[PDB]
Amino acid sequence: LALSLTADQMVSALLDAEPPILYSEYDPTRPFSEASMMGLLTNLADRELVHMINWAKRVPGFVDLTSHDQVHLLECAWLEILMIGLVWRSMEHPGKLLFAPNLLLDRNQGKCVEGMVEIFDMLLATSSRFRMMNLQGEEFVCLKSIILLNSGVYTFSTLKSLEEKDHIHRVLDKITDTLIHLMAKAGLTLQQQHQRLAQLLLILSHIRHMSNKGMEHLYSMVVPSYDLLLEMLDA
Amino acid sequence: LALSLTADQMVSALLDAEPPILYSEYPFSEASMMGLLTNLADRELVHMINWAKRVPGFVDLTSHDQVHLLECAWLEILMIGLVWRSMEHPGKLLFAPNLLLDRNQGKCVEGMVEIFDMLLATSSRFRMMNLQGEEFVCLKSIILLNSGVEKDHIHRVLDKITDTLIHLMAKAGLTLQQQHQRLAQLLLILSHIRHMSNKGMEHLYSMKPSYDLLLEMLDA
Ligand SMILES: Oc1ccc2c(c1)O[C@H](c1ccc(OCCN3CC(CF)C3)cc1)C1=C2CCOc2cc(O)ccc21
Ligand SMILES: Oc1ccc2c(c1)O[C@H](c1ccc(OCCN3CC(CF)C3)cc1)C1=C2CCOc2cc(O)ccc21
Repeated sequence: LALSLTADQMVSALLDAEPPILYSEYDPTRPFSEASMMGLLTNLADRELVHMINWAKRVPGFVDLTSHDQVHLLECAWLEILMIGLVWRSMEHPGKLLFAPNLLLDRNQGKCVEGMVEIFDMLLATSSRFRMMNLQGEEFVCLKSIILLNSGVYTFSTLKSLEEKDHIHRVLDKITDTLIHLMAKAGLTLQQQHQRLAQLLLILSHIRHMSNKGMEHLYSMVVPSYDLLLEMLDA
Repeated sequence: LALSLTADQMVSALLDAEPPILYSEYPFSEASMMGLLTNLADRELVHMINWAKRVPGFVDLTSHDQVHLLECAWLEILMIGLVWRSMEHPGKLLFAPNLLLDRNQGKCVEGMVEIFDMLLATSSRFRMMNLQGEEFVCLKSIILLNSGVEKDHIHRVLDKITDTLIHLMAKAGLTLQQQHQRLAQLLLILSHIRHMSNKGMEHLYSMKPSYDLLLEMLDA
């Protein structure tokens, strides 16, 4: 039962599910070329993908879905989930993106790739906004799980798929309750609780925009197949 | 003035700024569907600039900031308006009252059948939620101010529209649990709306607004 958990239990599951922080390929030729930077970043994302699937299976409600729909959700969300992880890692490094512990890149180093400096500016801006809002890890892991579930749910049809959508909205309602509980426990007024909830959820639309602009720039210079995701889930 | 508004003043202001539903101009099946939709889009744009000026707090921003917000939000604003008025026509998109299209007519343009399916799903989602017209106008204003984001003024105004949405839900008679849940349900659709807008721009660069263009329109 996924919809049985209390708000306090839900936070433990999400924090226990959290994937590890990984390193980039140790000691590349620095400084980077456009080819070598895209090599290291690609190397990192593909290794992070494996821990995202293991994370995804531990997110309450996800394993209850069919395998086909689990792939669909991850196929829509995987870049947004990498991006918010980056933005979260970066928080306490103003003007810098912490891709890995050994790969802290400032704004000016995005220039190497060309077109990329646009994407860096957007990722940095999101991290500034999180620093402005004083985003907490309990709130952060809740927003990641909302991205995983929400960002592919609209494209689903029979009585099976109707229940599958309804189930997802029920878990999304559960994660909303869990976000508000944390804000109430922290001692914000109801007016502030609602105001903060809205501000957090409106940042997910900017993350989607960053994801799309990111996908376009990646095709400008591969993207994860249905078979790779299914293989990683069952095995 | 904008920061001092009550929920009813905000809603009534947004309902009275609401632009009109226009028509496509075409008469046999001579058609050319893309130019027909572009003719519509361009005429709708002109009403959007005047709708934007009547949104509380927007006029208090510098005309540099007003152009940046509309440059980012124009296509989402057209889409939510299309999706809102398609609500009572499952399977069809009501571009104009004389231009109601089904998903087979979406295949008339190469690539757009993908975009059609997302727009019908958004409409399908609005129907399943019983999205109300007071909530609809609030969400358009949110899209205008959010997609681009002096900066703290914008966030102060967005906090008022959150207060407004919650007031309408409480007025409607929702429990506190249902209020904050329904708020989240509406604001998470904006993420899907943004995604559709990004897909639409890419699709339009296969077929077919500048910084100058929007600034020129805003002054008059
Ligand atoms: O031009 C770029 C635009 C955006 C990015 C970027 C480059 O660098 C990486 C990247 C991402 C995906 C990718 O995927 C390539 C396709 N792989 C192959 C398939 C698995 F086999 C998925 C290759 C490289 C990257 C971003 C966005 C910022 O957020 C990140 C956060 C992370 O934690 C890790 C990486 C990124
Ligand atoms: O491939 C397409 C992808 C998306 C659309 C579409 C075609 O049809 C029109 C469209 C939009 C803009 C455009 O452009 C207007 C002109 N350009 C030049 C610049 C100055 F105005 C903008 C030309 C055509 C359209 C959509 C999205 C669905 O929502 C709509 C709602 C409306 O109320 C009106 C139009 C649309």
